[PDB]
Amino acid sequence: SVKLAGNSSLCPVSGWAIYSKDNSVRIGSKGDVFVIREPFISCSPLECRTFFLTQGALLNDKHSNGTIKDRSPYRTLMSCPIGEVPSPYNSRFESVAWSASACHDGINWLTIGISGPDNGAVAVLKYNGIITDTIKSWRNNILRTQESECACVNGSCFTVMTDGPSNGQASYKIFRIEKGKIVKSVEMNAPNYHYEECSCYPDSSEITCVCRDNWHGSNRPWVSFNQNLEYQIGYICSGIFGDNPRPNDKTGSCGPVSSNGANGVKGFSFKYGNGVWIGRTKSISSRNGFEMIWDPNGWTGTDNNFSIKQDIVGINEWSGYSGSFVQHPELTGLDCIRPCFWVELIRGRPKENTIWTSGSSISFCGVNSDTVGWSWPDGAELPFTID
Amino acid sequence: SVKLAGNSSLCPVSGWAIYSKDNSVRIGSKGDVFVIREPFISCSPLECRTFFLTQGALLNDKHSNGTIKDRSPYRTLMSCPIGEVPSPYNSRFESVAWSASACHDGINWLTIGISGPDNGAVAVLKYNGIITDTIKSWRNNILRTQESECACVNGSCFTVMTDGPSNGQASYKIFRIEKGKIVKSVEMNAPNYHYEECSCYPDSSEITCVCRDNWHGSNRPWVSFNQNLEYQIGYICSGIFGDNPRPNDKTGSCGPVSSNGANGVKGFSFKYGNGVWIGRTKSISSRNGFEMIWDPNGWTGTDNNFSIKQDIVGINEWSGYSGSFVQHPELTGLDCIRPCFWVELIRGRPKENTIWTSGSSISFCGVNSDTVGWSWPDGAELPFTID
Amino acid sequence: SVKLAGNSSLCPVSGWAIYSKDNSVRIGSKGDVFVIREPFISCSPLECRTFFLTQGALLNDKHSNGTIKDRSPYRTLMSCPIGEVPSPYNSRFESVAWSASACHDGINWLTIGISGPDNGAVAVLKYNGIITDTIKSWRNNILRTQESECACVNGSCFTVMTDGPSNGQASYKIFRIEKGKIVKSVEMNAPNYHYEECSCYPDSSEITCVCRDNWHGSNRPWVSFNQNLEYQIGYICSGIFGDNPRPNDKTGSCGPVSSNGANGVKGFSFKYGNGVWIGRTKSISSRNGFEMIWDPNGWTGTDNNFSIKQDIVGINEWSGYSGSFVQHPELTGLDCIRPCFWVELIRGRPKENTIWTSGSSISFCGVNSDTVGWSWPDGAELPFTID
Amino acid sequence: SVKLAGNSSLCPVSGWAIYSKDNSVRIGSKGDVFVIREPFISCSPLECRTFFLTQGALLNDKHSNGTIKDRSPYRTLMSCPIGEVPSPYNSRFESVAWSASACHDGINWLTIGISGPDNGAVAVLKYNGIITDTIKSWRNNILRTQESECACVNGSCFTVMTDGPSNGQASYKIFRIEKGKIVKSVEMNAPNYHYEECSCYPDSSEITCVCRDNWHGSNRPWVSFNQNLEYQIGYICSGIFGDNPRPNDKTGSCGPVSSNGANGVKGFSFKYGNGVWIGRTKSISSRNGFEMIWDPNGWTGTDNNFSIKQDIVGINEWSGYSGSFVQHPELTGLDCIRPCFWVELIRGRPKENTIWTSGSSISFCGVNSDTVGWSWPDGAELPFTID
Ligand SMILES: *[C@@H]1O[C@H](CO)[C@@H](O[C@@H]2O[C@H](CO)[C@@H](O[C@H]3O[C@H](CO)[C@@H](O)[C@H](O[C@H]4O[C@H](CO)[C@@H](O)[C@H](O)[C@@H]4O)[C@@H]3O)[C@H](O)[C@H]2NC(C)=O)[C@H](O)[C@H]1NC(C)=O
Ligand SMILES: *[C@@H]1O[C@H](CO)[C@@H](O[C@@H]2O[C@H](CO)[C@@H](O[C@H]3O[C@H](CO)[C@@H](O)[C@H](O[C@H]4O[C@H](CO)[C@@H](O)[C@H](O)[C@@H]4O)[C@@H]3O)[C@H](O)[C@H]2NC(C)=O)[C@H](O)[C@H]1NC(C)=O
Ligand SMILES: *[C@@H]1O[C@H](CO)[C@@H](O)[C@H](O)[C@H]1NC(C)=O
Ligand SMILES: *[C@@H]1O[C@H](CO)[C@@H](O)[C@H](O)[C@H]1NC(C)=O
Ligand SMILES: *[C@@H]1O[C@H](CO)[C@@H](O)[C@H](O)[C@H]1NC(C)=O
Ligand SMILES: *[C@@H]1O[C@H](CO)[C@@H](O)[C@H](O)[C@H]1NC(C)=O
Ligand SMILES: *[C@@H]1O[C@H](CO)[C@@H](O)[C@H](O)[C@H]1NC(C)=O
Ligand SMILES: *[C@@H]1O[C@H](CO)[C@@H](O)[C@H](O)[C@H]1NC(C)=O
Ligand SMILES: [Ca+2]
Ligand SMILES: [Ca+2]
Ligand SMILES: [Ca+2]
Ligand SMILES: [Ca+2]
Ligand SMILES: [Ca+2]
Ligand SMILES: [Ca+2]
Ligand SMILES: [Ca+2]
Ligand SMILES: [Ca+2]
Ligand SMILES: [Ca+2]
Repeated sequence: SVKLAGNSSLCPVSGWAIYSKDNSVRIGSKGDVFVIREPFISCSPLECRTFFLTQGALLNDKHSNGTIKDRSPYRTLMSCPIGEVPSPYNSRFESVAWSASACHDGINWLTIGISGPDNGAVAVLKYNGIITDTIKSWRNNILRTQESECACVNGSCFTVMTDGPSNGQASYKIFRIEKGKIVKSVEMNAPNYHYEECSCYPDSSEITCVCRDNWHGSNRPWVSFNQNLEYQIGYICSGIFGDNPRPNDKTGSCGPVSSNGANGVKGFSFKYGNGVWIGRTKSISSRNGFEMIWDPNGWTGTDNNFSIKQDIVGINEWSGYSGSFVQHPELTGLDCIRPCFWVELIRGRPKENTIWTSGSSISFCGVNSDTVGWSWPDGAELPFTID
Repeated sequence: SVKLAGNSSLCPVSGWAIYSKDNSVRIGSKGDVFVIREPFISCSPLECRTFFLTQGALLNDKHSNGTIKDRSPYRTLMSCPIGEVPSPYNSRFESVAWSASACHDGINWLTIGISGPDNGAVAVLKYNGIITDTIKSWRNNILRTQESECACVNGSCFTVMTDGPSNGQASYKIFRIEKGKIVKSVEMNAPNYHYEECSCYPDSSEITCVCRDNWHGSNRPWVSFNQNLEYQIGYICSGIFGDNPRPNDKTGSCGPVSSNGANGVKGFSFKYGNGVWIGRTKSISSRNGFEMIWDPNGWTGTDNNFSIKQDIVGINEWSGYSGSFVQHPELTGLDCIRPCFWVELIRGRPKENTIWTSGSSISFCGVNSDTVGWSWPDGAELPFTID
Repeated sequence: SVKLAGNSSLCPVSGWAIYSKDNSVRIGSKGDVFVIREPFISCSPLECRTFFLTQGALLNDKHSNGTIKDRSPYRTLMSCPIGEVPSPYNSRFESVAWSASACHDGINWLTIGISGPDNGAVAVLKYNGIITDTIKSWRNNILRTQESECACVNGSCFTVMTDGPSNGQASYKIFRIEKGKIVKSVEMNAPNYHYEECSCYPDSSEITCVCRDNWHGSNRPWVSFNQNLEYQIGYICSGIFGDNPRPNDKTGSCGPVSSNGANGVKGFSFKYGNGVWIGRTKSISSRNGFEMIWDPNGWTGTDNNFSIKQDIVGINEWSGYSGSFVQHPELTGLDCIRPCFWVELIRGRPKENTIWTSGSSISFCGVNSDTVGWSWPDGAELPFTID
Repeated sequence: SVKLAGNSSLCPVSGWAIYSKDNSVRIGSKGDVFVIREPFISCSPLECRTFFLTQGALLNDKHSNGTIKDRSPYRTLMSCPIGEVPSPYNSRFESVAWSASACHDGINWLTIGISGPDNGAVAVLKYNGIITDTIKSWRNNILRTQESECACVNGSCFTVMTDGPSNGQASYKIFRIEKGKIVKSVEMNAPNYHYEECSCYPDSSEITCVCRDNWHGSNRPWVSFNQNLEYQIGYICSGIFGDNPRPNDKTGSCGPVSSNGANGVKGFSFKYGNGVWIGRTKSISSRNGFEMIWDPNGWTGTDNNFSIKQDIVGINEWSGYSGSFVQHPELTGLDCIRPCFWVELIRGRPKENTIWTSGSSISFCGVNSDTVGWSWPDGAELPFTID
C-alpha cells in the first residue's frame, strides 16, 4: 500500500465514454433497493465505489414517504461497488450522515459524515472505519459539505465545508486532513461569493474545486489551493452558464451572474488552462437533460462560443446532481490523472406525483479515442405501487 | 495475528460521537430482516461486528408472532458488519442461543451461546467456530450471561454468568477462558447483591463489569477482577441512578437502592477513578430516551450533582438495552483503550399494538473533540402490514 | 494446504452439544429460501458447509408445487455456510444432481452429482469445481449415492453407490477417488443385504459406513473397508432398532430384521469397539422425533439394554434424514477425529396439507463435557400462503 | 499471475457432461432475478463466470415489459458465479452494453461493451474494470459483437465485430487486443459471406470462430486466424446443417446454403481436423430442443451421415442461443484445452403469452468418460403473476 502521488496533470480528453449505470429505481420497483440521493463515486488504487445518502428506507415501502426532506437522524452514508444497485444486501455502512464526503489516500478510506441538529451539526471523520476526528458547526446554521469525493495529494486529503445561510453570505472553510485527522484549516475570505456542494479534484499537486452558488450566481464559483491551503477564488467566466436554474446563454461574467442566480444544483467542471469542460443540465429552468461542453477559453473568457458538445441525457429526461471523480495513475497505469464524472437521475418529488424522492446514477470517463452522444435516462415508470 | 495486550488505560473522553445506525425496523418493513433483540457490538483487530439474538423469523411475516418471548429453541446468535441490517443474506451464523456473549482475543472469535431447558441450560463455547467447551446450569434455574461482549486481556477472555432467581438472591460466577477453554472460574460471594446482564470491559490489565440488579436495586452493581479472578464488588454510589425503573435523582447509596429496585434493564457505565460515565434512559419508569452523564465523583460519591449531560435519544422515543464495547489500540493505533457503547431501540410489544417485538441499534464512540446531543430514534412507523 | 491424515481414532464422547440450526422453513415463509431436501454437512480444514439438493424453486412460490418428487432435471447440489438459510443470494453452485455426496481432502472440495434418466444416470465428479471424472449406471436402475459426506484418508476419498431395485436385491459398489479421479472400485458381494444412503466416516485410517436397508431390514446394515477397498459387511446387532419404520425394541439380529423391514430412512451410527452411538427417530412408524442412544455392546450384542439416551427432537415434532459428519484434527487441533451429526426436519408432504415438501436442519457435535437433552424442532407454521 | 499460453490442442472428447444449471426463470418467479438474455460463460485461471445482458429490470415486475427488445440505454453487461441466478445481490457490474464479449488473459478480465445509437454505437473496452480503449461504428449500422467469450493466446485476446445490414452484405473485422488496448485489426475480405455472433476459441496458438449467417446461409460460416490476424474463411460443409431455421438434413455445401438461409441463431461448433462437433436445435424451424452431433468429416465433407448424437434439450422444450467456452490447462491441470458449451433457454415472447422475455442457462464440458443424453429444460411455468 502506497499513498497517491497526485502530482501529475489532468489527462486532456476529447470525449466521454460511458462507465456505469445502476438502474436503481427500475430495479427497486420489486427488489430491495435503498431510497437514496446525493450519490457520488470515488476510487481507491484497487476499485471504484458508489457512495450515497440513504433515507433509512427502501423503494416502494411506506417508509419512503416524505423522502423529499434533506436532513433527518435516519440518513446514513453507505457505499457499494460501482454499477450495482444500493441494497441492504450489498452495501457497506460508512457513517450516520445527512451530508457527506469520502476519498482514498492510497492506504485507507476517509469518510466524512455530518449529522445532528441544524444549529450544532457535527462532522464525524473516519479513517479505515475508525473515528479519528470531529468538527462542529461554527456558525450554527447547517454545517454541510461536498456530497462528492474529497481530493488527495501525497497522504493529505482536502475538502470544503460551508456553514451559514443558503440564500445569502455564508462562511466557507478548506480543510487539510491526514490519516483522518484535521491538521490545518482556513476560512476563505470571499465576500459576495457563495460556495456549496463543491466538486474537487487534484491536478499537478494542487486542488481545484467547482461549486454551487445558491445565493446570486447562475455561473459556478471556484476555489483552488495548494497543500498549504494557499488559495485563489473566482467564478467561471464562460457565457455558457453552468448552474440550474440559469439564463439563456449570453455574455458571462468573472463574478456572480445575478440573473436567475438564486437556487441551483450541485455540478462540476474541469479546468484545462484557459479552457473548461462544462457539465450541465439541458434545461435552463428544471433539472432535465445533461450535456458535456468543451469551451477552449471558457474559464476566463466571457463569450458563449464553444467547440464540442456531447449529449448525455435527453432534454425531456430527468437529471439532477452531478460531480467529478478521478482515477489516479496508481489505479490506471497511465501517466496522468484521468477525469471522470457521475450524474444523479432524480425521480419522484417535487416534479412527479409520488410520495417519495430517489435517484439512480450514470457515470462516464474521459478518453481520447472515439465517443458518441446519446441519452442514458433513469427509465423507471412512475408512479409506483406505494405511489 | 497477535493477541490483544489489554494493558493500557481507558481513554478519557469529553463526549460521544455517533458511530453507527442500522435502521433495521424501518428497512424490515419491506426487506428481509431478522426479528432480533439483545444486539451488541464487539471488535477484532480488523473490524467491528454487530451480534444479535434472532427469533428465527423475519419482520412482517407471521412467524414473528409472539416474539416478545425471551427463550425458545429457535433463537440463534448471529452477527453482521456494524451498521448493516441483520438479514439472512448478510449475517454469519454463530451459535444456537437464547442468551449469549462474544469477544475477540486478537487471534480468533470466542462465542458463548446458551440453549436448552430452563432447568438444565448449557452454554456452548466456540473458538473460531469450533466447539471447545460447555458449561451446564449449576442451580437449574435459567443459566444466563452478558448479552454483550466479553473482555479480553493477554490471550484470556472473561465473562460473568448467573443461575437462579431473577427476583431474589441468585448465584454469580466469573470465568476465565483461553482459546475457548474454561481454565478457571469462581463463584462471587455476594449476599444481598444481584447481578444480571453484565457489561464488562478491560482497563489496565483488569476487568470491570457494570450490571443489572433485578432484585432490589435501582442503582447498578459492579464487579472488578484481575486475570487471576481476585475480585471486588460494590454498587455505583451516585444519586444519579442508572437502572430502569428507578426513583427521581436524590441521595444515593453504595449498596442496593431498594426504591423502585425490582425489575430493570441491561446497561453499562465507565469508571474513571472516583468518576463515572453513566448511560441511562431518560424516563425513570419506562424504556424511553437515552442520555450520557459524566459524574466526576459518582462511582464513590452519593450526591446527585453531575457535570456533563449529552442527549442520545429523546424522552418520547423508545430505547431499551445498552452496553459497552471497546476498541483496542491494536485496532485504532491509539495508546489507550477507547470506550464505545450501543443502544437497542425496542419496537413492538408490550408497549405497542403489534404481534411482534424487535429492535434496531445505534452506537457511539468516546472522543475528546467537539460533539453534540440529539435524538437518533428507531423511526419505524407501527403497526406493520402483518400487524 | 495439506491433505487430511485420517489416521487417528474417533473421539470418545459422552454427549452431544448443539452446533447449528438454520430455521430455513420459518424464514422461507417471507424470505427467498430454496425448497430443499437431503441436506448434509461437510468440513474443510478451514470451515464447515451445508450441502443440499434444491428443487430449483423457492418456498412459498408456485414452482414448489409437487416437490415431493425425488428426481428431476431441475435439482441441483448447492452449498452455504453452516447455520445459514439456503438462499440464491448466499449459496454456491456445486453440480446438477438429484443424488449427491461431497467431501474435502484437505486441499480441495470433491463433489459427486448424479443426474440423467432413471435407466442411465451419470455421476459427475468435480475437484475444485472442475469436472474430473464420470461414472455411469451399471444396472440401469437409478444410480444413487450417500446424500451425505464422503470420507477422506491421506489424499484419497471414498464413497458408496447403489444401482438396482429399492425393494429387493441390488448392486453396491465402493469407490476410491483421488483428486476427483476414480482410481479403484469394487462391487460388494452382499447377497440378502441392501445398502442405500450410507453415512460414512474415517477412523484410524479406515472407513466405516452405516446405511439404509430399504428391502427387508429394520436394523441398519454396515460396511467397513481399508484404503485398498478390502471390506467387511454386517448389520448392527442391537435390539435398539435404528431404522424407520421398525418394530418396538426387542431382541435384535446380526442379519436383516425382517419385521417392518420394508421402506426406511437415511441414518447413521458411530462404532466404538463393540459399542455404538445410535441416532434414530422416536416414532417407530413415522419420521417424528429424534434421539441419541449409547449402547455399549450394541454393535455385536442383540439385547435391547442401553446406557445413555439424549433427546434431540420431541416425539410430536417432525424429523427426517440424518447423517454423520466429522471434524478432523487439522481443523480442531485435537488429537482425534470428532464425530458430529445433522438432522433434516422435513415439513410438508406427505404428512401435512401443502403442495410442497422441504426441510430445515440442526446439527450437533460430540463432546465429553456437560450436555443436555431437549427438543429443537423446525417450528414453521403450515400451511403457507401458497399452500 | 501468468498469462494463458493457449498453445496446446483441443482435448478430443467422446461426449458431454452437464456442468451447470441456474434455474433462473423458475427462481425469478419469487426471487429478485434479472431479466436477461445472451448469457455466456468465460473462465479465468481460478474460476468460471456467467456473463449476461440485463434489461435493467427484474422478473415479475412491470419494468420487464417489452423486454423482447434487443437494444436500449438500460441494458448492462454483468456477471455472476456459474450456476447461480443473476441477481442484483450477487452480480458484478461490468459495462453498459446491448452487445458484448469478455475473456480472461490469465492476468485480468477484458470486457467489451457496446452502447449508444444504432448509427454510431461505441464499443467500450475495459481491462480489470478500467476503460482502456474504444472503437466506434465504421458503417453506422449497429456495431455488434460475439455475445460470447473472446479468445486469448499468450497475452493477446481476439474478437470479431460486425457493422452493416443483418439481411445483406455487411462488414466484418477481427481485432487483436493486449491489456485492453487494440493493437491491430483487419477487415475480412468476405464477399457473399455473412458473419454475426461468432463463437471463438483458441487451439494450438490459433483462433477458430464459428458464427451466424443471417443473410442467406443455413449452414454456419467460419473464420480462423493466427496471432498476426492472417485469416482463412469458409462454411461448414456438413449436410447436418447447424443454423436455425434450416432445411431437413441433405447434401451440404462449402458455401452458404441458401435454403432457409435468412434469419438464424447464435451457435457454435468445434473443429477436429476434418471432423466437427455440432451443437444445434432439434427443430429445423424454431428455437426448440438441443443436441450435440459428432460428424467425423463434417468440416469439409458435404454428406449428411454422422457418428454420434447426444440429446441435451427435448424437441418440445424451448432453447435459444448457444456458444462455446474453454477451460485452459492453467485452470484444469490438463495438457490440452478443454471444450465446453452453454445453452440459453429462452422463455416468454414471442412464442409465449407474456409481457417479457428472458432466459435461463445450462452448460456442459467435454469428456472421454461415460455420458448420457437427456433433457434439461428451463422448467418455468408461464405466464407469471405480472403476465
Ligand atoms: C404518505 O404520507 C401522506 C401524508 O400524510 C399520507 O396521506 C395522508 O393519509 C392520511 C391517513 O389516511 C390522511 O389523514 C387525515 O386526513 C383525513 C382527511 O383528509 C382525515 O379523515 C383523517 O382523520 C380522521 O380520521 C383519523 C383516524 O381515524 C382521526 O384521528 C381524526 O380525528 C379524523 O377522524 C386524518 O386527519 C391524509 O389526508 C393524507 N394526506 C394526503 C395529502 O393525502 C399517505 O397515506 C402516506 N402514504 C403511505 C404509503 O404511507
Ligand atoms: C399445485 O398443483 C395442483 C395440482 O395440479 C394444483 O391444483 C389443481 O389446479 C388445477 C387448475 O385449477 C385444477 O384443474 C383441473 O380440474 C378442474 C376440476 O377440478 C377442471 O375444472 C379444470 O379444467 C376445466 O378448465 C380448464 C381450463 O379452463 C379446461 O382446459 C378444461 O377443459 C376444463 O374446462 C382442470 O382439468 C385441479 O383440479 C387442481 N388439482 C387439485 C388436486 O386440487 C394447484 O393449483 C397448484 N398450486 C399452485 C400454487 O400452483
Ligand atoms: C510524482 O510523484 C512520484 C512519486 O513520488 C515521483 O516519483 C515523481 O518524480 C513525480 N513526478 C514528477 C513529474 O515530478
Ligand atoms: C503493554 O504491553 C505492551 C505490548 O506487548 C508492552 O510493550 C508494554 O510494555 C506494556 N505496557 C505497560 C504499561 O505495561
Ligand atoms: C400469535 O401466536 C399466538 C400463540 O400461538 C396465537 O395464540 C395467536 O393466535 C397468534 N396471532 C395471530 C394474529 O396469528
Ligand atoms: C498420523 O498421520 C500423521 C501425518 O502423516 C503422522 O505424522 C502421524 O505419525 C500419524 N499418527 C500416528 C499415531 O501414527
Ligand atoms: C507451450 O507453452 C508452454 C508454457 O510456456 C511451453 O513450455 C511449451 O514449450 C509450449 N508447448 C508447445 C507445444 O509449443
Ligand atoms: C408494456 O409496454 C408497452 C410499451 O410502452 C405498452 O404499450 C403496454 O401498455 C405495456 N403493457 C402493460 C401490460 O403494461
Ligand atoms: Ca422480496
Ligand atoms: Ca445559482
Ligand atoms: Ca468560449
Ligand atoms: Ca433494578
Ligand atoms: Ca456527583
Ligand atoms: Ca428398512
Ligand atoms: Ca445393549
Ligand atoms: Ca441463417
Ligand atoms: Ca459426414
